[PDB]
Amino acid sequence: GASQFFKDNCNRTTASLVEGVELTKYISDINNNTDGMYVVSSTGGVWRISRAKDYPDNVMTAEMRKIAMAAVLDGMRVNMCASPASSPNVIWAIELEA
Amino acid sequence: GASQFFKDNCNRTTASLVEGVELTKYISDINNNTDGMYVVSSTGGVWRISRAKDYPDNVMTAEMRKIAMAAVLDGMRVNMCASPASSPNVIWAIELEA
Amino acid sequence: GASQFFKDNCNRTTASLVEGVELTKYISDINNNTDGMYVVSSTGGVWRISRAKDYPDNVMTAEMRKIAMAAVLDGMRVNMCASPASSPNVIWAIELEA
Amino acid sequence: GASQFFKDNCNRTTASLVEGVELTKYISDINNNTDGMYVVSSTGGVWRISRAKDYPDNVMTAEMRKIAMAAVLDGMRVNMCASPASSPNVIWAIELEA
Amino acid sequence: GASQFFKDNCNRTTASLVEGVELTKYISDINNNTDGMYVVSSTGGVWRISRAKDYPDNVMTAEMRKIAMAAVLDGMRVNMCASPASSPNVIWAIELEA
Repeated sequence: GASQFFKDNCNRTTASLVEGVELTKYISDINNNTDGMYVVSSTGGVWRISRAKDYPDNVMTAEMRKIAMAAVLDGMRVNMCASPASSPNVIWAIELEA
Repeated sequence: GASQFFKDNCNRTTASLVEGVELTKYISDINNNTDGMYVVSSTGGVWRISRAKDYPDNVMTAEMRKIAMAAVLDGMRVNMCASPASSPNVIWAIELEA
Repeated sequence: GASQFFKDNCNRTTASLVEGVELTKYISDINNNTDGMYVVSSTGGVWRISRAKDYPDNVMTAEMRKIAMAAVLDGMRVNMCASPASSPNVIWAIELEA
Repeated sequence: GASQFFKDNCNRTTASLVEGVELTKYISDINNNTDGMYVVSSTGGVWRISRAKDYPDNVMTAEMRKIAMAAVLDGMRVNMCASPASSPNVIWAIELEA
Repeated sequence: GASQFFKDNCNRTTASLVEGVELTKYISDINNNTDGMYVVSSTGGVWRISRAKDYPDNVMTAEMRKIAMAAVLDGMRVNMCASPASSPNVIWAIELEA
């Protein structure tokens, strides 16, 4: 389950906590309309991973992609802090769990 | 099978979807006529991976190479959205499947 | 157990030595108040990973993250040199143990 | 076996094709006279991996290193297209085979 | 053992050849007095990994880190060519063995 730290951090924002997601697809797309990085869960939930050109968010977003692709490759769960009502929702924080 | 999101995204473009591809070779080549990154499937299909110098497609294209390489290393399938306008066809989107 | 080398170095600073930590969560966050990379241990300690934009510490901090994330993926223990001056405590050196 | 694509591409050059090579050493060296990345095979052949500062061969040469290390780490074979104009011969293209 | 090539490149003794090393600790440290990347062997030896800001040695020193990291994670042996001019000795070349 999300650490208490990760829960509390997400609770102080308007984004929503999503716990124990199994991500099963990892997507890179450069098509004009859908240019971005996305993940899909075992039940078809789709999320876009945040991106940032500059330091220091270019580091946190690169680490978001690493977390996302390790979850897909290794079958580990993630907890997410992201939009609740859209599709795709965007990820603003992500927790990889062992 | 490709996620619904990935198929919808490819359907908005001039490219074609290829599903459940087993990639068995990953190539890097700096020869004058043959400069690029490529993948080869179990069936003999050949695709060129897109590249991009600048933000933000420098991000997506780096992840396309990670996805390609992981598919070869781990034996995971990929779904591609690939343009027939060149030869090898150029990957415009790729989905790694757990 | 921490190397003597690693202990002695941390003893040159105001930080404390934390040994044999099992990290089980790896977090990337870009929300405004909690922008950063973090780890959580099996007993619920939380640390922030240092960051740096420029050479040479851009290298050292990129490896701290690699270390932290391999620890979470693979269950290896880490030793930390972590300052207790802030919450969460900031990692200033880390040692991955095979 | 090398893909027909990889083989045709190498045949367009003055370089030589070397197929099914087992790499057993991956070397980084910054000594004055041998400054470079090299690989050694099971039969004692040695090759120097290409490098490039500028886009887009900075991408291709990075992926060549990733391929050579993965080969060493995971015992996968490679096919190389290597120029005998210097010694160690230089890798102008490399194909990782699953 | 070390490849003949790696041996011959270290030789001349201005530097020290260390063969068959098992690395069991990998260290990142940003404290100013001891800022660097280091490794610790099973016998308790400690080395500093070289660093470099500019091309092309920024590539080799990045690969030295990867090799050091892989040795610790995976238990692979390395051979080193290190300078006895300082303590810890500085790795000027490293060979990862399959």
